[PDB]
Amino acid sequence: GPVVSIIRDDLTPQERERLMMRVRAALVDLGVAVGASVAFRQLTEPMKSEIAATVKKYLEYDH
Amino acid sequence: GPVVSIIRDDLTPQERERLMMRVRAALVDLGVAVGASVAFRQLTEPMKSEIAATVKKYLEYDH
Amino acid sequence: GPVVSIIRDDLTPQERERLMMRVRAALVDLGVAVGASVAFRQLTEPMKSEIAATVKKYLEYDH
Amino acid sequence: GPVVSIIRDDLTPQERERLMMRVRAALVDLGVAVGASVAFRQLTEPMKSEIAATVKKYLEYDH
Repeated sequence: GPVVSIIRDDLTPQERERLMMRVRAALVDLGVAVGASVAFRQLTEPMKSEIAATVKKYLEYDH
Repeated sequence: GPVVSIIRDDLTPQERERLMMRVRAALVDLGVAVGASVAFRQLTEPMKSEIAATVKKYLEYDH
Repeated sequence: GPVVSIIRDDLTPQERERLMMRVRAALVDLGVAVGASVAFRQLTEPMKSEIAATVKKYLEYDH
Repeated sequence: GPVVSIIRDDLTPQERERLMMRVRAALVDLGVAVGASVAFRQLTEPMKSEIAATVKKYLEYDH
């Protein structure tokens, strides 16, 4: 029953690639914004640490 | 000499806020993309570590 | 013959798959949006219940 | 002052509204797709239950 599989099946290769491409695009955009900030010397070390900790919290990366 | 100051002076409060708002916007977008990925269980621990390391490299955050 | 069947016949496998793919695509998009919301801690328990009840109402799922 | 707050502060009203609008838009799209499916009598009771359970799982709604 193909129709049941359409509702039930885990993410397809194309769907998984789409989700990961959104992560990649956000990472590129963050590098662009941070690259400009760092060039204008706008991020102190505590500010860098807070950005890094925010991202680790998003990732549920417990380090 | 106001005209000279317009070329020479360091970033104004408004310019600094604009640069930092772009960082914030990219951080929100990354949280949105990562939030969706983590919900679909798409990020393994090594993939999380690589994303975190990429951001630290952008930040020139040597930890 | 054939021309009458083209108007009268029930949905073909291809047409049924197209309809169910649109349901799947909307479910993925809802998981993406909800995944981001839940990551930013934006949905309280009553809000979750209201979203679930909305979907059950769409489905005509009387539970 | 301000620049630190731009990195640190919790989501603003505008940002919260944008996140919730994406949930609303996905819910409308799911109602559109399900509305078409139900009209063509394409969802059995078990299929409805599976869609509802998928959404509750997204929501982390433990009912």
